[PDB]
Parts: sequence; C-alpha cells; structure tokens
Amino acid sequence: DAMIVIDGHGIIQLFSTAAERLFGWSELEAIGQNVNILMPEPDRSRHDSYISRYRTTSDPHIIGIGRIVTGKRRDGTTFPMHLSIGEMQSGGEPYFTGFVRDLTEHQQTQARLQEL
Ligand code: HEM
Repeated sequence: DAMIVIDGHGIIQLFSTAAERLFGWSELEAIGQNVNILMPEPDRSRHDSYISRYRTTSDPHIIGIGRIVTGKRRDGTTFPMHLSIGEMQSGGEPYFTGFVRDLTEHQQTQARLQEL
C-alpha cells in the first residue's frame, strides 16, 4: 500500500498518494514531520531512540525482517499494518523507506470468524 521515506532523523521526506489515503495526512502536511506522528504511544515517544539505537548498534529489529504493528490515523483511529523497511543512501546520507500493507480487513475477518 503506502510508501514513506524518512531521513536518518525520522523526518518524512516523501509521502505517497496511497499513504495519504491510508493515514489521512496530505503530502504537504506529512512532509517535514517526524514519522512518529503515524504511530501511538508508547512507540511514538520511543521511535527516535529506535532509529538512534540502530544508527549506532547497526542491529536491525525490523529492517530485512518485517513486522506487524499498529498504525495511527489522523482521526486518532489505530489499525494493524505490515511494515517492511529498506535502507538506502543518497547524497552521502542514510534514508529509510517504509512499505506499508493495511491488514484491517484481515483482522476484521479473523475476529468475525472467531465470533461465530
Ligand atoms: C507507523 C507505525 C510504525 C511503528 C508502530 C513502528 C515501530 C517501530 C519499532 C517497534 C521499532 C523498533 C523495533 C524493536 O526495537 O524491536 C522501529 C524501528 C525502526 N523504525 Fe519504525 N515504526 C513505524 C513506522 C515506520 C516507518 C514508516 C518508518 C519509515 C521508513 C520506520 C523506520 C524505522 C527505522 C529505520 C527503525 C530502525 C531500524 C530497525 O530497527 O530495523 N518506522 N519502528
């Protein structure tokens, strides 16, 4: 679904059209903001340390692995999403690209079948 590109400081550089629909923020609004605006606490307040931690230790926890986490929309509603992260460099600086897959439907179907 969504594609997001951030610098080594967690600041959003590129925000795809699909991401706009998924998170509710427009491209102009999102750009120049910390990526932590797309997640809820406690991850939100710790995301910078997550990046900092990786930039020094170089031990990936999601990069090359992938993980299912909770995303937070503009209207405050949260949702499950699969997150894949890629590391790249441009202009001698590190950039991270995140590919997001909305799993809202999957989760709803699973809960529904469990309820019946
Ligand atoms: C919107 C929901 C998101 C949540 C809830 C989330 C959550 C997390 C978590 C839990 C970690 C640390 C994992 C651990 O310590 O075990 C992490 C690491 C990281 N996040 Fe996010 N994140 C989200 C989106 C993104 C996006 C869109 C990017 C942008 C490309 C991103 C880039 C990173 C980077 C670079 C790391 C460190 C590299 C690594 O640990 O492999 N995150 N994030």
